[PDB]
Amino acid sequence: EVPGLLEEIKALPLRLDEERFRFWLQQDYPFVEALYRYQVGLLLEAPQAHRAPLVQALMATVEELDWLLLQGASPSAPVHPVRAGYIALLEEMGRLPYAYRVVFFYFLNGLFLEAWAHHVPEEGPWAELSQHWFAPEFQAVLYDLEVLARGLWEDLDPEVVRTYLRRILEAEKATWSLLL
Amino acid sequence: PGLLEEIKALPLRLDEERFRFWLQQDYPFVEALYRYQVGLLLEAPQAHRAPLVQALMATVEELDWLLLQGASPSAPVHPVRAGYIALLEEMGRLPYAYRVVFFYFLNGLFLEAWAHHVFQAVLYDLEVLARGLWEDLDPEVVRTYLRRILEAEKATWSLLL
Repeated sequence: EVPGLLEEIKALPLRLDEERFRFWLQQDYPFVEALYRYQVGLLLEAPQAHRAPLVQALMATVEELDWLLLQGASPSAPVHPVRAGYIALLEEMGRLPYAYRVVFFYFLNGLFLEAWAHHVPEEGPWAELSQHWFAPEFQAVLYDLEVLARGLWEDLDPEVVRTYLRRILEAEKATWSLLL
Repeated sequence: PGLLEEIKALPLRLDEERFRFWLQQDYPFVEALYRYQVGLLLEAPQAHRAPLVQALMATVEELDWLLLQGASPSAPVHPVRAGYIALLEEMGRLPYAYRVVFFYFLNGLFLEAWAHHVFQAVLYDLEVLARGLWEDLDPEVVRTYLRRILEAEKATWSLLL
């Protein structure tokens, strides 16, 4: 956390609408599939001691793709350039060393939860929705991921973490602004 | 095509200590099955994922277990196992359809021989998947590999002779 970008996304003058939001969720399929790919790449390098949490996270991503399918999504469909650039970001981070990727995967999730909790109302039908998009053990797994990233963090160029963290926040700001 | 039968017999020395040892040096193989399984997820369609990630999870757990009662992650691999790990790695270079079928066959096989000489819902899901893909694959390619697999499993249990 360095610094201001997060508060930006939050400050967004968004107008949450059921149908309008539902569409926004369905248009995230290409990105969730990319996340799944990225996650599989972690399991390919993941040491034994790290596997348990990563396999649980994959499980959640998979179920999420099922939920989007049953919710109208279509794997084969034009991807908004904003989401396409975000998808390339993941693949790009897929190139980085294992340790970097796991810290970034942790960051990504933490950021997803943060942005959602702020903009998505808790009250009515939104509660139901939110309690479908996030797996029950999302935050349980997240904690296990934090513990991993917290150790992996140790020795890795903090300036490299910044350039990428900043771009991830930017890609997030772009995908949320599509709700303006 | 009858190779299973040969495995079934094997007047194996069912000693405990000899078995605990035989189990301990199975980590490399199981670690190989792990990589083999991650390779399945890297090509598996959204409809096959659920049962696959479930099996992967089982393998991970199986590894932690092997770690409990000994088993050295870093340890010279018995040539027979080494050869089997080589089989998997080769089968890993095959099309996805053949790999899921072969993966299903492998587990049903392990369970087979283990029940004779010595989760099940996941095996059920693998059954459905594999069986549905068994349709189109070339019977010749599945013939040679299935045979290799049986020979590999025969060689490994024969270490208990």
